[PDB]
Amino acid sequence: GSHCQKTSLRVNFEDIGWDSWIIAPKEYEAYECKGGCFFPLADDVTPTKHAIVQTLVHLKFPTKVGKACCVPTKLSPISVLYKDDMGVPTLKYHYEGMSVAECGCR
Ligand SMILES: [Cl-]
Ligand SMILES: [Cl-]
Ligand SMILES: [Cl-]
Ligand code: NA
Ligand code: NA
Ligand code: NA
Repeated sequence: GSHCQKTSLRVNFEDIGWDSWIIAPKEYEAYECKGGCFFPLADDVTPTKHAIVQTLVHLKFPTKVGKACCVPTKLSPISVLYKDDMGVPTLKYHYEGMSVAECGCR
């Protein structure tokens, strides 16, 4: 198998230096897109025509052209509790772009 898909990735905000302004949560599930893009290319990675063309060119010239990439293609928000300019804990209900919703080959 080993095709491109969504897998678990728990991110700790202190590990990445963001606990300076994110009070809560301490960690969250961000997910990660793992695996490769290579033929045969499954339906669920929704391959673009350019990703297909690039994969073919990469097979013919592996050292000159790169492969198609397994990336997040749709993201979801989370809620974070942050300290505002006044230092008061404030809720950001939909903090966009924080968690993978779908993966794909691009
Ligand atoms: Cl396309
Ligand atoms: Cl919001
Ligand atoms: Cl946002
Ligand atoms: Na982490
Ligand atoms: Na080559
Ligand atoms: Na809601």
